[PDB]
Amino acid sequence: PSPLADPSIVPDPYPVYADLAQRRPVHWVERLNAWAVLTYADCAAGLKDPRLTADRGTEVLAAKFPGQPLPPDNIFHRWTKNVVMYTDPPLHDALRRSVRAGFTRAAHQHYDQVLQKVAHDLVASIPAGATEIDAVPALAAELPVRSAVHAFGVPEEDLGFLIPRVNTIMTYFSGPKDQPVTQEIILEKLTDLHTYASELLQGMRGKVLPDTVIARLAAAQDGLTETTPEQTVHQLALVFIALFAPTTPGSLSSGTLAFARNPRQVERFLADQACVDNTANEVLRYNASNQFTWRVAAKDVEMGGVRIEAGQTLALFLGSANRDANMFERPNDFDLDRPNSARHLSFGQGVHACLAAQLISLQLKWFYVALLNRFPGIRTAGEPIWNENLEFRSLRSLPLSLR
Ligand code: HEM
Ligand SMILES: N[C@@H](Cc1c[nH]c2ccccc12)C(=O)O
Repeated sequence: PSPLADPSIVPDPYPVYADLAQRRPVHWVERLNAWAVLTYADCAAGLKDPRLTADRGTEVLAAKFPGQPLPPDNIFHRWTKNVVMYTDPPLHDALRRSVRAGFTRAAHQHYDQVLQKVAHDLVASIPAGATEIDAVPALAAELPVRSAVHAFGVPEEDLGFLIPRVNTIMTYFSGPKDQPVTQEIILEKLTDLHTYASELLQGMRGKVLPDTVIARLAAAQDGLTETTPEQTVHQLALVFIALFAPTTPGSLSSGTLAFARNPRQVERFLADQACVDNTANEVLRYNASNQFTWRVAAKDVEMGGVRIEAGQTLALFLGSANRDANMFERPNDFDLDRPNSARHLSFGQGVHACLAAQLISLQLKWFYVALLNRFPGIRTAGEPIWNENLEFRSLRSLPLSLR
């Protein structure tokens, strides 16, 4: 029976992952209804294997809410089948092209400057007399909200509608434990996000700041030719879920803990620009916020000495891959000088590689620039406490002393 279903692994899964990567690199996890895949080689290839489909909403819903299927007209199915995350090419590619305007090279030039300033302002807001802070609420949870506002364009006045709704939806992704919120309530909130997205574009909600992702997407709508207005609304709902997910806070807080525990890495960061430039990637490698991602077998595949049959579900453990010593020597070292940190799988790989990958790497870079030049002496001031979630793993508390 799999140690991956043991909630006690969440604060430090890596010794278990390393053991299983060696002995049981692909094996069954009954509480996921899926094959766990633990090695870098199998995860990286699996993400790019056309025999594995992204079309998995039915299967994953069956794993998480067995006995509660939904018909094709249901919001869950209409949403999953019309967003990039859960579609294969060709539809995937039409959907991804439809959001290009938010993510161009020129847009990222602008986002670079915004995120520099936003991170600057955050860190500069910490009062002079502060030696102690809980870096989760104060920083890790805060920066992504400020980025949502200033870079993505989510109206600040609408955050009270969005943040609790995305928190509720995200309980879908609670890993191999009981679902804390009923399916019925998740679907209500998913529906609410579609109503909000549609109304936002119509000008019935808040005011979207100019030159942000959402402003650029709004302006692109008249010229779209291969996708529908419903499809924009589905895609915006996915964007809000991703923007307010614990992914970005987890990356920020786990990287902050890494620096706090590895002061010589602070020294490296402050000495060498190449170590700044590698910070986002080494932070993302060190702890994947999304520790596993789902796939379904569209055809039979053989992985890790196991024949997986068409129709079976797979859990690709990105978090284990990232610490596989066969790819990353001394994988438990947080090392800014590591030469291949960019090879991490925290954003996935291939067709579905994170749409926001550069946005988030900018956010991380600028955060650590601001934080570590202000407070190079960061250290722990108590025990970091993790959320009870393997699937989207993040710190709930990170007590620090800043000097
Ligand atoms: C540190 C923060 C983040 C992490 C760790 C993360 C991670 C990931 C991962 C692992 C995937 C691929 C999943 C798979 O193929 O199974 C992905 C895809 C995606 N990400 Fe993110 N991401 C984050 C932030 C964001 C944000 C803020 C957005 C808002 C736009 C976003 C939008 C997306 C989209 C739309 C996809 C799907 C791309 C496609 O299917 O072509 N991500 N991300
Ligand atoms: N791992 C998710 C996809 C995903 C990646 N990043 C996310 C952020 C928020 C919600 C879901 C996602 C899945 O298999 O379904």
